[PDB]
Amino acid sequence: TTVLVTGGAGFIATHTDIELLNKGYDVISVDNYGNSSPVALERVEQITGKPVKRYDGDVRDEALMERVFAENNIDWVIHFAGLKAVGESVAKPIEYYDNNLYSTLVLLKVMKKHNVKKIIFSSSATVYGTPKELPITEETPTGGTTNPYGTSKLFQEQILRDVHVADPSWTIVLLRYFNPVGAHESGLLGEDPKGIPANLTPYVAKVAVGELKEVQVYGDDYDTPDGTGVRDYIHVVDLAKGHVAVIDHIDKEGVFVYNLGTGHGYSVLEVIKAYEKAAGHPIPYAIKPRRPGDIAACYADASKAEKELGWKAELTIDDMAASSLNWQTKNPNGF
Amino acid sequence: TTVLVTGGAGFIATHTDIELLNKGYDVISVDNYGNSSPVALERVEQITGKPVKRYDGDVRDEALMERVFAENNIDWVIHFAGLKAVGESVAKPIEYYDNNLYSTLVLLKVMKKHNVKKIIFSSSATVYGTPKELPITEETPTGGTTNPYGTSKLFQEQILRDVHVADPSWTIVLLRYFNPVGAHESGLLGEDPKGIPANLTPYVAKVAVGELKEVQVYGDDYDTPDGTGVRDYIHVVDLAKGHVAVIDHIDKEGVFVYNLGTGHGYSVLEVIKAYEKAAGHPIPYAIKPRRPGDIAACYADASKAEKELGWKAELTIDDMAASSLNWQTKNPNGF
Ligand SMILES: NC(=O)c1ccc[n+]([C@@H]2O[C@H](COP(=O)([O-])OP(=O)(O)OC[C@H]3O[C@@H](n4cnc5c(N)ncnc54)[C@H](O)[C@@H]3O)[C@@H](O)[C@H]2O)c1
Ligand SMILES: NC(=O)c1ccc[n+]([C@@H]2O[C@H](COP(=O)([O-])OP(=O)(O)OC[C@H]3O[C@@H](n4cnc5c(N)ncnc54)[C@H](O)[C@@H]3O)[C@@H](O)[C@H]2O)c1
Ligand SMILES: O=c1ccn([C@@H]2O[C@H](COP(=O)(O)OP(=O)(O)O)[C@@H](O)[C@H]2O)c(=O)[nH]1
Ligand SMILES: O=c1ccn([C@@H]2O[C@H](COP(=O)(O)OP(=O)(O)O)[C@@H](O)[C@H]2O)c(=O)[nH]1
Ligand SMILES: [Mg+2]
Ligand SMILES: [Mg+2]
Repeated sequence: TTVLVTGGAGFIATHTDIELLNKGYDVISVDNYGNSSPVALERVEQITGKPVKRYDGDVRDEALMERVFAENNIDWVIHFAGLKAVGESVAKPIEYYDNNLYSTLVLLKVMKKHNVKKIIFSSSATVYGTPKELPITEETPTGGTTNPYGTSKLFQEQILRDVHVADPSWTIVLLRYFNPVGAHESGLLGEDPKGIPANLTPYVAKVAVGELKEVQVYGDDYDTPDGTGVRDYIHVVDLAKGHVAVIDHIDKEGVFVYNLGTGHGYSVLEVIKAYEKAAGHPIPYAIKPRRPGDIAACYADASKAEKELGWKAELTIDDMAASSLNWQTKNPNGF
Repeated sequence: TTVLVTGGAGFIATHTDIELLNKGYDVISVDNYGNSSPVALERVEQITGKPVKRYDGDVRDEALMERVFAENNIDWVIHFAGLKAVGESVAKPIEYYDNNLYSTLVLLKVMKKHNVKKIIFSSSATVYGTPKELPITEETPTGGTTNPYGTSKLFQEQILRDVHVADPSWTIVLLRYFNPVGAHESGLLGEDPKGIPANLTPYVAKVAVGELKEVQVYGDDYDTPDGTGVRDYIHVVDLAKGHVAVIDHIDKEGVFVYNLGTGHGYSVLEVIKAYEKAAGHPIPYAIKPRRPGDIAACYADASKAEKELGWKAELTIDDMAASSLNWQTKNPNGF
């Protein structure tokens, strides 16, 4: 069973690549290294002892994607490729819509052309906007998205649903990730974006090891216990295993939706505290204005994935922080 | 004042081109002739005595669109280019999403690059799905779209809104057209799609003049007085004038939404009857199954456009049918 992983050098992909390779799947990566290093795929190979067939380029490049499908016999696709920062998306809507919508459209056109009809799409808790209920289930209504990133994910989910209307032999799996954090236990692979990290924990990790000065906490006036945002942090290794569970267990046509989270919500300040516990020292932080597009609180009821896929995310916030710091300590400038 | 009209050779565009040129605007067309003839632009020039600067190609072709903006000083863009059949869209979602979303994205990227920040977008009553209330106003909630065409229009409206969030110096005008019908009074220009017409009235016109055999009426079990679909038919010349009214009256930043309709709803059978009155003979029709994606009834309250733009569509269903038949009689195979 051969899996094409778009955005295959990124944070969640490389963890997923490991878990697929350890289960005996063959993995192919396409990535443009906009937010990742090719060295990450060398580290996947080192950890697993297994190859990742590497393609370098853009998923919007039809000729490149044609080559990928012509040269390989692909069973499944996991589509991670995308731009993913809520705040940046508000400032750069056309960059987000172009990259995110058109990568998906070029991919689907090539998949259809080759009769490859099994996809896992990397969706997001942001599709729920301001959550109609907490904890969020797969029955919680979607919409009211607050930012072009989240909007783009909901748009893509609808595109994919309409592919299955038009050709119900597809298997579409919409995985709504909450907030993945942490690093492979080896410390040889972890989160390493380009530029200043946009997500909270890679930033916090870098402040903890002295590579950045101060955690910027975006807003303390949300309707939450301490006023900072609340999120369902999930260990990236657990999230990676969730993808393997889909491919192990779903071998029929249909549209399948899962929330992938822990059901444990932590505030920004609580995250910092977990890191301070892992580091054994204070981690400087400052209260800053709200970041556009952020909502107050979102966390998952992941019952459905446990029943249907046999999967549960049980690594803890301390496992997340410790594994993150292990990676960052051993690799302070990343790859 | 120079107006770029994408899809500039199509049905509504060519009527609009006339009305702009008669008011002293300069017009530039980009079209790929997927659903139109270049001869239509010759007929615009003949009627007006004025030139249309013609570009042949795809709005998704960034190099072509760069040439258009580099070679011309554009004030306004009217973005008509799109695929527009509700039923076809259900069968061909990726064709629709690619053409419709990516044309809009390439256009916006080039417009931003050249600081051209005034757009009229061709939107649709389909964005309201099954209407929450009748008649529909601009306060009627959008969503619940039933088909990828309508979905694509609502998606594009959101993209455009997010452009204005990111750069509020834009002028975004979202015109939700109802159902345009008819032809310029000269009979030298009218609706001439490629292949079998997808819209009701060009099909009916062709049956009336003996070029098609039988009107296919899609469904007679809707919750309407006679069971067939009900729509707000608007004369294409009135609709064209509505575009000129926008450009004449809006010269400030912001997002402006208008429903463009008559407020008069007619069933499919009523449309056929108007054509039979115009033709002086029965026009054969058969009841067929529902077309996927169609809803029962939609018609507009266009108060807001009358107040804000000074515009009202008062040509009647008989004006529509007569002008259509005048065109089709004089041009039975179109252009
Ligand atoms: N908190 C999270 O990290 C989170 C939560 C929900 C969903 N997601 C989604 O999961 C996916 C992966 O997230 P991640 O944290 O691993 O981010 P990431 O930035 O590390 O991974 C994405 C990868 O895609 C690549 N890429 C982006 N656009 C591309 C294109 N057009 N062609 C080829 N390569 C492209 C990037 O270079 C990067 O390696 C994204 O779609 C993201 O929106 C992430
Ligand atoms: N009832 C209606 O006709 C109606 C109602 C609401 C909205 N609209 C919208 O108004 C617009 C015009 O409708 P119309 O009836 O004139 O249809 P049309 O098919 O006659 O006009 C559209 C034109 O766009 C061109 N085109 C399409 N994709 C293109 C691309 N990628 N690059 C360049 N050219 C392209 C076609 O060749 C055609 O000439 C469409 O966006 C449509 O969705 C139509
Ligand atoms: O540098 C940062 C990045 C994020 N956050 C906050 O931390 C949480 C998680 O944000 P992130 O960008 O990691 O993920 P998101 O929840 O937007 O997908 C949110 O409440 C953000 O407001 C923060 O305070 N500082
Ligand atoms: O050949 C046709 C085309 C359309 N219709 C019906 O006529 C109305 C207008 O359809 P059209 O495709 O012209 O426009 P739409 O309302 O979908 O934008 C709808 O109720 C359709 O079900 C029909 O019965 N026969
Ligand atoms: Mg091939
Ligand atoms: Mg230029």
